[PDB]
Amino acid sequence: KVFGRCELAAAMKRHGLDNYRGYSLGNWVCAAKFESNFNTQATNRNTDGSTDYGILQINSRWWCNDGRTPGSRNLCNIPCSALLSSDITASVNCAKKIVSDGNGMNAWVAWRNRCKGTDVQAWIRGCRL
Ligand SMILES: [Cl-]
Ligand SMILES: [Cl-]
Ligand code: NA
Ligand code: NA
Repeated sequence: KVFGRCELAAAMKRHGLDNYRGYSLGNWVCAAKFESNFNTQATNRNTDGSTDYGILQINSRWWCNDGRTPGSRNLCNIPCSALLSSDITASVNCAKKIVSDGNGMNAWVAWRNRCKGTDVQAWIRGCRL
């Protein structure tokens, strides 16, 4: 599923991400835009052989099991394919674990480089929330 901007904002709000660990909703929408272009089916392979999955591009070296990343942890205890569903619950629950691990949203390179320090409220402007 490719989400609309306000549709995703609403879904993320219902799943408890607005101000989760102090990150306002616009941060999460901005991160999803530049990680996946709002596409739950997005996958990208990394140089080290791991792969990133879903709307928030969660990596198989640490967070999910894809059967082909040797020596990986499955810290979210989920198959990586569950992160590609039109239902974002599994991606959101895992992202909550990631953002709580010490480095905040800096775990997402695209957030650090394209969202951090910008007017992220613009990503939810105009939405009925
Ligand atoms: Cl915001
Ligand atoms: Cl980047
Ligand atoms: Na929308
Ligand atoms: Na893994």
